[PDB]
Formats: sequence, C-alpha cells, structure tokens
Amino acid sequence: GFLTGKRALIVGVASKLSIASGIAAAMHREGAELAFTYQNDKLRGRVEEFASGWGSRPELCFPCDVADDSQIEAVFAALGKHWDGLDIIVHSVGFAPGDQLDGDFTAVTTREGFRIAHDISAYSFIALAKAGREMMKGRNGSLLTLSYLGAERTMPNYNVMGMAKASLEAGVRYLAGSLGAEGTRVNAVSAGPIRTLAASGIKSFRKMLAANERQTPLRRNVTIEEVGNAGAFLCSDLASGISGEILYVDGGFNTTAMG
Amino acid sequence: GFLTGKRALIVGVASKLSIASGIAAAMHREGAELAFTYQNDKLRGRVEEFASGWGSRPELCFPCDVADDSQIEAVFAALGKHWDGLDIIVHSVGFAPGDQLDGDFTAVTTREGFRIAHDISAYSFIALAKAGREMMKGRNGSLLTLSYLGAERTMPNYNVMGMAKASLEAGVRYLAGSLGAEGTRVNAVSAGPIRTLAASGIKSFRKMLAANERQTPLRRNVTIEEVGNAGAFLCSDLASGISGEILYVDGGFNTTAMGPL
Amino acid sequence: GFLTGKRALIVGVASKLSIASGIAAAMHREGAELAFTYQNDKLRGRVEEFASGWGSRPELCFPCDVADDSQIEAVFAALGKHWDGLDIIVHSVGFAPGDQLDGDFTAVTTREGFRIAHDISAYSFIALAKAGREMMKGRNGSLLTLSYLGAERTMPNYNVMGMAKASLEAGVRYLAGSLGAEGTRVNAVSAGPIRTLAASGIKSFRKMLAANERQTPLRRNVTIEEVGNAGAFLCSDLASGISGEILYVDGGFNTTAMGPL
Amino acid sequence: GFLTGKRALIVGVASKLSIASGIAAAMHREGAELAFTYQNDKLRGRVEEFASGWGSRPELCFPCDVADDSQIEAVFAALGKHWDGLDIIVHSVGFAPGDQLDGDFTAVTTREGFRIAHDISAYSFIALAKAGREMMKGRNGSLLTLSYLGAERTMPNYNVMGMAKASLEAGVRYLAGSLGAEGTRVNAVSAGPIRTLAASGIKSFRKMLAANERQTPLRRNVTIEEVGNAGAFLCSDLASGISGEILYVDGGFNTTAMG
Ligand SMILES: NC(=O)c1ccc[n+]([C@@H]2O[C@H](COP(=O)([O-])OP(=O)(O)OC[C@H]3O[C@@H](n4cnc5c(N)ncnc54)[C@H](O)[C@@H]3O)[C@@H](O)[C@H]2O)c1
Ligand SMILES: NC(=O)c1ccc[n+]([C@@H]2O[C@H](COP(=O)([O-])OP(=O)(O)OC[C@H]3O[C@@H](n4cnc5c(N)ncnc54)[C@H](O)[C@@H]3O)[C@@H](O)[C@H]2O)c1
Ligand SMILES: NC(=O)c1ccc[n+]([C@@H]2O[C@H](COP(=O)([O-])OP(=O)(O)OC[C@H]3O[C@@H](n4cnc5c(N)ncnc54)[C@H](O)[C@@H]3O)[C@@H](O)[C@H]2O)c1
Ligand SMILES: NC(=O)c1ccc[n+]([C@@H]2O[C@H](COP(=O)([O-])OP(=O)(O)OC[C@H]3O[C@@H](n4cnc5c(N)ncnc54)[C@H](O)[C@@H]3O)[C@@H](O)[C@H]2O)c1
Ligand SMILES: Oc1cc(Cl)ccc1Oc1ccc(Cl)cc1Cl
Ligand SMILES: Oc1cc(Cl)ccc1Oc1ccc(Cl)cc1Cl
Ligand SMILES: Oc1cc(Cl)ccc1Oc1ccc(Cl)cc1Cl
Ligand SMILES: Oc1cc(Cl)ccc1Oc1ccc(Cl)cc1Cl
Repeated sequence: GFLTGKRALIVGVASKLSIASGIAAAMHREGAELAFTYQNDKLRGRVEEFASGWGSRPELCFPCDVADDSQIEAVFAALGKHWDGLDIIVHSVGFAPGDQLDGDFTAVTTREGFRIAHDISAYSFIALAKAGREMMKGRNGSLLTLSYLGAERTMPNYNVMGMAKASLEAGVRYLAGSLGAEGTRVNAVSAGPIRTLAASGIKSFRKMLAANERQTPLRRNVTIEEVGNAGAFLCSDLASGISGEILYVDGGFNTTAMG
Repeated sequence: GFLTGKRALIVGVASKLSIASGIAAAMHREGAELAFTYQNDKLRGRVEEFASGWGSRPELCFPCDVADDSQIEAVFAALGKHWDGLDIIVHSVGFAPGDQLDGDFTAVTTREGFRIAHDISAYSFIALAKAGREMMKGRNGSLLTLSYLGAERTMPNYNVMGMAKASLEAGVRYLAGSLGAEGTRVNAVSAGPIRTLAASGIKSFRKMLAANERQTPLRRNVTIEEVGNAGAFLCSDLASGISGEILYVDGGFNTTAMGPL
Repeated sequence: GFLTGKRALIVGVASKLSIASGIAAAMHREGAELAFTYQNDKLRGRVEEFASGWGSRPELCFPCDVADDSQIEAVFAALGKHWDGLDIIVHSVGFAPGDQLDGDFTAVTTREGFRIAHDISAYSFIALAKAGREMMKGRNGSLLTLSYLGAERTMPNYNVMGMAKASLEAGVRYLAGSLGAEGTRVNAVSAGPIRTLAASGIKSFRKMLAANERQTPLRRNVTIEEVGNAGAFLCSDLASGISGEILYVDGGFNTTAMGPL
Repeated sequence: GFLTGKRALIVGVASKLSIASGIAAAMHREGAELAFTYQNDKLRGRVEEFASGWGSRPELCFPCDVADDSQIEAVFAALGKHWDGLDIIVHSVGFAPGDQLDGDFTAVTTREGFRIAHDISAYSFIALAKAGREMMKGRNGSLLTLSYLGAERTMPNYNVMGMAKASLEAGVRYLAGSLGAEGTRVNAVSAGPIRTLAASGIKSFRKMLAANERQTPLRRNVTIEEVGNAGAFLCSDLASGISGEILYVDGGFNTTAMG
C-alpha cells in the first residue's frame, strides 16, 4: 500500500472507537509497520491487544503519560532498541479537567485547568517532535496531530480546549517551519464530531453531533475510517508537497454558517 | 490503485508541464479511466497524444472552450455515448487578458478584463458542475478545481486573477453545500508556483519561484507530481469525509509570514 | 467630530433603511461634507431629499449606474467642478438577478447571473477606485466597501452573491496593496444582517435575522448606526494604521460555530 | 470625546514606548477616566508618574503580577474602593523566557517555557475578565487585548509566543461568546511591529520591522498612536456592534504574501 516501508509511532489509542484506532488501522492496511504508546496501566492491556491485530506486538507498546518528559524520552530510547529509525509520529491525545468543559466559559475556566489543557493537548505535540527528532533524522518523515473547529469558532462547553487547539494549530505551523529544512512534514486533521470515549465527557457532545449532521454539506457525520484515511495520506509520500496544513475531515461543516 | 473503478473528466491539459497533466498521470497511475477536453484546435493534437499515453484515446477527447455553455453541454452529451456516468471532474483552467497581469492593479485592471478573468477562471467550474450533474448523479463522485494563494493575500501582478480565485474558492464551498446531499464532494488544491505555460506568461513569475524556494518550510518548490497526488487523493473514496476544502500543496509557504534569517 | 475637514462621496443610498444611509448619517454627525450618487431616476428624489438633511444638496447628487464606466467617470468630472479634491468614497452597492438567490445554488446560478453579480457587486468598487484616483491624489484618504459573511462560509440562497463578495474582499486587498504607497487606505465592513430594501428581496432573510439574534454573542441584531459608526471610524484619520481590513460588525456572529444550549 | 463617562483599567504600561501608553493617551484624550497596574516595584514609580499626566493619580495605580490570582483579585478589590463600577479593561502584557525566543523552534521550546508564555500572555486575559466581571456588570463595557500576526503565520524566533497568541485570540472569541449576553464586548488589536521594551528582547526584531516596512501596503510602520486610536475606538460605544474581533493595525501587512 502507499505506506509500505514506513514505520509509525501511534500515540492515543484508548478503545476501538478512538480516532487513533482509525488511523492505526488505515496505516496498517496501507503497509506501515506500527508501534504504540499507552497512557497508563489501565489502558496498557487493551493497547497491547489492539497492537497484535495491527501487525504489531506488545513489545512495541510503551508507557507514555505525555505530561512527563522523562516518559516521552523513554519511549524513543526503548523503541530505538527495536527500530533503527522512525518515519511517522501520530499524536492523537487531548485532555482538560472536566470542570473546565461544563458551564459558562468565563465562570469555569481557571489557571490550572488552562495549564493542563494546553500542556496535554498542545505542548505534548512539540514534546514528541523534539524527542523523536533524532530517530526521524534523514528519513523525510512526518508528524500528524488532531484538532477541532473549536480552535477557530466557538460552541458551548468546548471552552478552554478551543484555546489549546488554537495553540496546537499554531504549533503545527511553527514545527513545519522549523523541521521542514531537514525534511520533516508536519500536518493535522481537524475532524468533525465522532463518538469516542473523550467525546462522551463533553456533556453537550450530542448537540455538536446533531448540528454537524444537519448542517454539514454531506449531511452525515464522518467516521474514524475517514479520518484515518486522511491521516494515512498526510503521512505518506503522496503528500510530499504538503506541510503546515490543517486538513478538515468534517464533511465540510467548517465551510458553513447556517446558525 | 485507489482510483481503479472510477471514471474522470480532465479539463485543462495544455502541455507536459500542465498541472492537469500531473493530475492525469497520477489518476491514471492509480487506476482511473480518463477522458479529456481541449480548449480549441491549437491544443487538440497534444491533448489527443497525451490521452493515448494515459490509457485513453482521441474519441474520449472533446473540444471545450469554457466561455461557451453549448460547448460545455456538448462535452457531456458526447461523453455520455461512451460512458454510463461520470465519477470525477478535474477543472484546471484559468485565464485573464495579459495586460491585466502586468503593472499596478488599480491602473491596469478593467471591467472587461475583470469579466473575462471571472468568467473563465471561476464561473467555468460552476458550469462544469451544472452540466455534469446528471452524469454524476448517484455516483458519490467529486469535483476538483485549482486555486492559488493570491486569492487570500496579495503579491505583484497576480492582480485580478486574485479576485477571480477568491470567487472560485467561494464557489467550491457553495457547490459543496449544494451537491453534498446527493453525494458529490467538491474540493480544490491551492498549488504553490510551478513552471507552466500560463505561469511563464506572468512577468516576475521567476521571482515568485525563488521566493517560495527560499521561504517555504520544505525549502523547495512543489511539482505537478505532488499536486497530482493530492488531487488524486481528494477525488478518491479515501477522501470520502472531505468536502468544501481548499488544500494547500505548497510545501507550507502559505503558513509563513517571513523567511529564515 | 473626527471627520470635520473631510469630504466623502457616498454611493448606495436607496432608503432611510440603507446601510449607506447609516454611514452617511454617522459621517455627517462627525463633521464630514457629503456628496451622493443615485443608481437611476427612480432613486434621485429620495437621495436628493436625504442629502439635504445631511448637510448636502441636490447639486452634490449625481446619477451613477455602476454598470456604466462613462457614468462613473462623469460623477467625478461633475463633482470636481465643486470640490477640488476628495478624501473618501463609500461603496455600498450590490446586485444579482433575483432568480440567482432563490433555490439550489447549482441549479439556479447562470453565467449571466454570475457576470452581473460580480460586475455590480465587486468590479464596481474597483471602478470607483480608478475613477476617483486623481481626485484622491495626495489627500491620504480612504475607500470603504461593504461585504457579508457569505463570502467566507455558506448559507441558503445567498448563492452567487457569496462568490461576488469573496471577489470584492480580495479586491479590498489588491486595492490596498496598489494605492497604499500614495497614501490611500482601503477597507470593508462585513455587516451582520439588517432589514434593508435589498435584504427584503432575499427569501428566508427573516430566518437569517432570527438565526443571528439567537446565536450572536451580543444576542441582538446590529443596526445601520453601528455599521455607520464603524465605517466612519475606518474612513477617519483615527484609523490611519489600518488598511486592507475586513471589519466584522455583526455582534460577533462570525466567530461562532453553534448557538447556546 | 467618544469615551467621556467611561472608566478604564489599563494593564501593561512599562515606558513611554509601550502600546499600553499609546492606548492610555488616546483614551484619556477621548475623555476616559483611567486607572493602572504595574508589574513590580521597579515599574511602579514610572507608572505612577505616567498616570499623573493622563488625568489619573498614584492611588489609582495597583500592583499586579498577572501570574498571581490573588494580586489580580486585589486590584479590583482596591479599585472598588475608588470606583463603583468599571467599563473597560485593556490587557497589554506578554512574556516568554528569553531562551524560548532565540533559535530553532523545536530545539529551544520547552514545557516550562511553553507554560509561562501561555500563562502570562494568554490565560492572564481570562483572569482579568473573570476578576473584573462584577465591577463591569450592567455597564455594557468592553475588554481589549493585544495580539500579533505570529498567531497565524510563522517567522523566526517568535516561536512559542505564536502559540500563546493563537490561544489568546481563541480566548477573545470564547470570552465574547460567554460575556456578550450580559453586555460585555471582547476584542483585540493585532498590531504591526513597534519598537518597545519587549520588542527589543526579540533578537531579530529589526528584521520584522524591515519586512513590514517594505511589504506593508502603506509602506511604513505603525505607531502606538495608531494602535491606541483603534483600541480606544473598539472600547467605545461607537463599536457597540463589534465583538470577538481581531482588528489588524499593521498597515495591511497581514493581507500580503510578497508585497
Ligand atoms: N469528535 C472527536 O472525537 C474529535 C474531534 C476532533 C478532534 N478530536 C481530537 O482527536 C484526538 C483523539 O481523541 P479521541 O476523540 O479519539 O478520544 P479517545 O478517548 O479515544 O482518545 C483520547 C486519547 O487521549 C489519551 N490521553 C489523555 N490524556 C493523556 C495523557 N496525560 N498522556 C497520554 N495520553 C493521554 C487518552 O489515553 C486517549 O488515548 C484528540 O486530540 C481530540 O481532541 C476528537
Ligand atoms: N502553475 C502554477 O504555479 C499555478 C499555481 C496555482 C494555481 N494554478 C492554477 O492551475 C490551473 C492552470 O494550470 P497551469 O498552471 O498548469 O497552466 P497551463 O497553461 O498548463 O494550463 C492552463 C489551462 O487553461 C486552459 N484554458 C485557458 N482558457 C481556457 C478557456 N476559455 N476554455 C477552456 N480552457 C482554457 C488552457 O487551454 C490550459 O489548458 C489554473 O487554474 C491555475 O490558476 C497554477
Ligand atoms: N442588509 C444586510 O443585511 C447586509 C449585510 C451585509 C452586507 N450588505 C451589503 O451592504 C451594501 C448595501 O446594501 P443594503 O443592505 O443597504 O441594501 P439597499 O437596498 O438599501 O442598498 C443597495 C444599493 O445598491 C444600489 N444598486 C443596486 N444596483 C446598482 C447599480 N447597477 N448601480 C448603482 N447602484 C446600484 C441600489 O440603488 C441601492 O442603493 C451592499 O453591498 C450589501 O451587499 C448588506
Ligand atoms: N511591540 C510590538 O511590536 C507588538 C506587536 C504586536 C503585539 N504586541 C503585544 O502588545 C503587548 C506588548 O507590549 P509592548 O510591545 O507595548 O511592550 P512593553 O514592554 O512596553 O509592554 C510589555 C508589558 O508586559 C508587562 N508584563 C510582562 N510580564 C508581566 C507579568 N507577569 N505580570 C504583569 N505584567 C507583565 C510588562 O510589565 C510590560 O508592561 C503584548 O501583548 C505584545 O505581545 C506587541
Ligand atoms: O477535541 C475533541 C473534540 C470533540 Cl468534538 C470531541 C472530543 C474531543 O477530544 C477531547 C475532548 C475533551 C477532552 Cl477532556 C479530551 C479530548 Cl481528547
Ligand atoms: O493561477 C496561477 C498562479 C500561478 Cl503562481 C501561476 C500560474 C497560474 O495560472 C494562471 C495565471 C495567469 C493566467 Cl492568465 C492563467 C493561468 Cl492558468
Ligand atoms: O449582501 C447582503 C447580505 C444580506 Cl444578509 C442582506 C442584504 C445584502 O445585500 C444584497 C443582497 C442581495 C442583493 Cl440582489 C443585493 C444586495 Cl445589496
Ligand atoms: O508580541 C510581540 C510581537 C512583536 Cl513583533 C514585538 C513584541 C511583542 O511583545 C512581546 C514579545 C516578546 C516578549 Cl518576551 C514579550 C512581549 Cl510583550
């Protein structure tokens, strides 16, 4: 397939619904060799089982809480014992404390909630780019992250995650501008709403889903298969002319203003 | 490849250098069956030649000056006698009278120059969408056009083509909003500068090339192979979640405000 | 006020509801001396009447169908026998054939509907810039046009006016890039929906109004007084650092993707 | 003038060159009653002297390190002793550690430098909005912050400040969406490059100045007088139809690609 010979590290698998799972499946289908991180020991077993079904194995699964620089560096040190280089990093991770995402933005947003949202959802992408730079050197590889329309325009409850996604998208451009000379491309998919574990935590998520379904040009919601294909493409040599890009996979909802 | 089973109409091949040629080659490589238009008889011979190299033939090549509604409609009438229906239309066509793109925007832009630029570069995409709607019904296919950063931000000489491209990009969105419910996706690639017949017509194009090479994140100009691959992907079922999109294939130049120190 | 000493030409007054009327009233309040155009003799009487209420007079009112270059040029020739120079032009004009704005975009949009929409709604701003350039020479003045969110994102029925507005907004940028060196600033206000004569022609306009009221951050529709004030500011020396800008006066509606729960 | 009867708190005066000083001068000219904060006791004296010349006085100057929630709350507590309400808050501050802004983005950006840049340059705007909400209640007032093109497109060395500004501009929109119903408008000016104390800290600032000068439509750089007039306008009832907006005052540079 169009990723044959590529090696990809995938950060963010939590369940069969995860966007990272859609990306993993597509990349494997297209021939990529895969490795994984898991956030903690409660998710470890499930990620290990998933890896075994995507051509991978438990010894290519590594612990990584992206709050922790030491753990992030330890991923690449461990991976480097198995692989003499790396082509792709997929960053499919986000978090803000629940109290940040339930209520009036001004009332509920706090300094610490803000700190955490930006640290986990935006800085962690830079952290992976940094720690993986040496393994990716000379491979003309790519980095991919995931964003959401909330970075550009507002909706109830998404709140400070919108600020963190805006930070993240700027990061995509600054990373592209920095890593491009040595051959690395850096892009994101901005997905439409998809029912995932994380999506469940936004109390009004179903309203986002509904608005997208009724107003998006395709008049249906997107799938992790569609996000995965877009991500697979962006991390392939087919996309070698594309860097710094935020690619929407939302049926075109972002191009509408039918409020 | 990821287009085997699809049928595409390619509008805009002029030479081996054309972006439409890069797209045609990628789509052919990926398994698409191709048909072609040529602007007029000055380009017929070359388009027929190229088509035969891309799995196609002269009887799947049709005259089409996109200023002319009846020529446009006659393409699909003629094509529909060979093809059941149609999955893909690639719109890779632009024009403004030469004097519109040489000198101060305010001084050289005219009503007639404006009319023509918008008619050929923007309305013609809508015309193809309309004329091909019947052949594309039920096929869950897609439309692709080509744009340039000049639509969003200014540079010397691009001038009224910048207005026409802005119109075109809005057109992508209005077409996507109109045709999506029945299954058709509508997108564009906004390409970085590439040496083509039309590009060579722009004074200071050489400088645009040098500017991009120095300042673009990838520190190199893009190719019609790279634009071709992006266009092929957008018109494939791999992109079934994507409509209304303006996808930049420019190495990231559009994301920069200044070049390196 | 902050416009005392300035002279402004206002194109687009039709009724007391017009955006151009809100702009005219605000500029008059702030001390500007005003001149006016009227599209044709159907609006001459009301425009002359309104002008006399804004410190002006029939002799500073001129016929101008912006489809017609010779009429446009005759405005400035005639005005120049009263005024030795001009600081400001306000361009508050739009048109597309009615059937272009009623129904499915792909089905109802035509080449001729497209031509007219872009000719009147977009090129005419360029035409004013060109024709008034001599009179604005050395005055460090400004141009203002009016746009709508439909240029960037889609909604029912706005259709080809959305393409024309996108063209116009690029026009703002290219004019700014061309005329800035000699001192002229060029901007637009992108207004939220307002009940005007033209707006009343759009079916489902009442839905656009209700949509904005519920979803806009300020939870209320905007007024021609608010648009008028923003336009007055943009055309004043208070805004001397501002050119090429599309300023939204829509209560923030454009910054929202969904309304409140 | 068009701010007569308005009371404004201005956060960010450091010297006669400050953007905040340009905004203060314009607002005072237009009739606003002003109060001020100062970052530390080194700047206290200078801010006090400036206040006296802008119709204000030393007792309307308050300490505020915007890293500190209690100090921020203490500003409004103290100001409330003097004013029974507040109309305007101007947020004109930023900071990132110098090592973040000198060199390759991927190489020099760190988790802590990221945290600080976002905390001081972005979250602090939300903090002021929150702390001032009661004093602003029912006055149909406004909030203003300052941003920079670096939020949208990249340039050498601006680096993580670009991410922080992108966060800030999303903040402008989320605040607008939250505070609008009760009558508060929220906007920013995105200024072109201006020689200020903070600007001099960016190693390549003169290259930014030069690019703006040669490529901006007006072919000259903007002044704090021009930024202050725009900010004064945005915080006036003349701008009562405008919220959630990022108003560029850069001579049009942002609209150019080659210029
Ligand atoms: N509608 C959607 O689901 C949607 C839409 C647009 C963008 N996104 C983004 O897609 C990405 C994936 O989210 P998802 O929707 O697939 O949900 P998900 O629950 O399947 O995945 C979220 C991932 O984030 C991981 N994570 C959270 N905190 C972590 C930490 N400190 N350290 C390491 N890992 C951590 C979780 O373990 C999990 O694997 C996120 O960036 C999300 O913001 C989701
Ligand atoms: N070359 C670049 O750097 C670049 C960058 C961005 C976008 N584009 C766009 O790509 C497309 C141009 O292709 P190109 O650069 O490969 O140049 P090209 O010269 O190879 O092709 C231009 C095409 O436009 C056709 N055409 C012109 N007027 C026509 C008319 N009335 N009717 C039918 N066909 C007509 C021409 O026959 C030709 O096939 C345009 O849309 C262009 O604006 C080009
Ligand atoms: N009303 C709104 O909600 C709204 C919102 C955003 C933008 N706008 C724009 O504001 C501007 C003014 O429109 P309006 O809402 O005040 O409606 P309006 O009916 O009051 O004014 C429209 C003007 O266009 C003039 N006009 C039309 N065709 C002309 C032609 N060939 N030559 C010269 N003049 C011509 C008309 O004579 C009239 O004066 C337009 O550009 C409109 O697109 C309106
Ligand atoms: N000068 C420019 O070219 C330019 C351009 C665009 C935007 N901006 C933005 O305008 C504002 C910059 O101010 P400036 O250029 O007038 O420089 P400046 O040095 O005059 O002001 C910077 C202010 O930030 C204050 N500050 C820094 N850290 C603080 C903290 N922890 N607590 C409280 N106050 C703190 C400083 O005391 C100072 O008053 C910033 O938001 C800046 O990012 C500047
Ligand atoms: O960014 C998202 C956007 C949508 Cl519509 C749905 C889920 C998203 O992802 C998250 C949302 C909230 C938290 Cl706490 C964590 C994550 Cl990963
Ligand atoms: O849009 C373009 C942009 C670039 Cl950088 C180069 C070529 C382009 O294409 C054209 C430019 C001018 C004319 Cl008259 C016709 C065409 Cl097809
Ligand atoms: O652009 C507009 C946008 C809105 Cl919401 C309302 C009115 C507008 O103005 C017009 C709309 C249609 C036509 Cl035919 C002419 C004009 Cl002036
Ligand atoms: O944002 C800015 C943009 C420019 Cl062009 C110049 C100065 C700016 O303001 C800062 C830059 C760096 C640091 Cl550490 C702090 C501040 Cl306030």
